[PDB]
Amino acid sequence: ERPTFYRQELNKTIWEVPERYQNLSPVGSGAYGSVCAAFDTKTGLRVAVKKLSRPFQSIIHAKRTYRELRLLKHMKHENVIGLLDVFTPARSLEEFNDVYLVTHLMGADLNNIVKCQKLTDDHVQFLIYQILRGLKYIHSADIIHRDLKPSNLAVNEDCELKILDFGLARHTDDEMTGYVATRWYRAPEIMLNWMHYNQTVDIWSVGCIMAELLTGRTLFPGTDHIDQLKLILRLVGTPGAELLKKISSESARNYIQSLTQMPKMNFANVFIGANPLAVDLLEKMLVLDSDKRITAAQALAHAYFAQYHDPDDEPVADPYDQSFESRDLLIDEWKSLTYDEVISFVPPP
Ligand SMILES: CCn1c(=O)c(-c2cc(C(=O)NC3CC3)ccc2C)cc2nnc(-c3c(F)cccc3Cl)n21
Repeated sequence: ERPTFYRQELNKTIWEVPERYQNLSPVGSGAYGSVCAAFDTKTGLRVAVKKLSRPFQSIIHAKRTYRELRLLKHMKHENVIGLLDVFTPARSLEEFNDVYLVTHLMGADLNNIVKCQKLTDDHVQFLIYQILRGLKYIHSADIIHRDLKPSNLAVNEDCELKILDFGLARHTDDEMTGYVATRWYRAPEIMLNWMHYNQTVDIWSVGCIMAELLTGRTLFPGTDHIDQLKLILRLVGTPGAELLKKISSESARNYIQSLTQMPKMNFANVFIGANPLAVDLLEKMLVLDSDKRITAAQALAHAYFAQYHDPDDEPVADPYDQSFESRDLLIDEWKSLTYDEVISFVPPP
């Protein structure tokens, strides 16, 4: 059963959407496409509709279209962005060229709310609790976000939060260059490619966000990769012998050994006037050795979140089958898989 579609010129392309979506209004740019706010008459929600630009122009584009759709289809959690709807105006695979993704529309990102509001300890508690609640779900699906930062955290007027942009990564070298927020939240082991990284990369990012919400200052605003590393090692100390042998890169080790050794600073002296429970948790997130960082599940049970923590209401996901990532296919083959995923989608209740 196919819905009725209507056409409309938005930005500089013709959007063709089911009738249920009304009053479409451009709200900027999303991951690989333009986004319109809309009113979903069927659910009563203000939604975000993303039209993918050129979804199948190359192999890399065709696979990432498939990748984003698979990712969104998998996530069913309050604190994680998920798929309300997905559609194409096409009546067959032969004419199938456009993909539209529909998600919840949270009013703004974390950057926006910090701009307009001065947040209390309770706001911080609630915001970080939701990030960790969502992250536990994401990690339980064996997915690494790897780009957690304020611009990827969608927040509404009620202080409710959803995580965006998980599992895509690959911000270009130039986008990560210099005095840029794109790199400030990144774990040092990923930033300088020290090793095969794990999901505690995201915990480092949470630590950087939490510190910023408490202090009102970027934690590690490096002017480049090396300046940032120096800022990081000043706070958390230089690597010890144990971590050094975990760094698989021989040049990276050689560089680390050249650095003057520094102890970890006293976090209570850095974050003066902060809840001692917040400082304790921050100490456990911002650990240089990624193996020794607190997990999202462990963090949820920390005393800092006592007023929010409910072990019966912190769900996990099914495993996410990522086998397609090692698969090499033609454009038409990625396109066919994407089509199947579009037509097989069953809406949430
Ligand atoms: C326009 C920015 N924005 C979005 O791009 C999305 C969105 C995000 C994703 C997404 O995270 N995809 C990756 C696979 C995880 C997919 C589709 C959409 C429509 C949700 C979303 N919710 N709120 C916003 C939003 C907004 F609408 C205005 C200002 C700031 C923000 Cl964060 N967005």
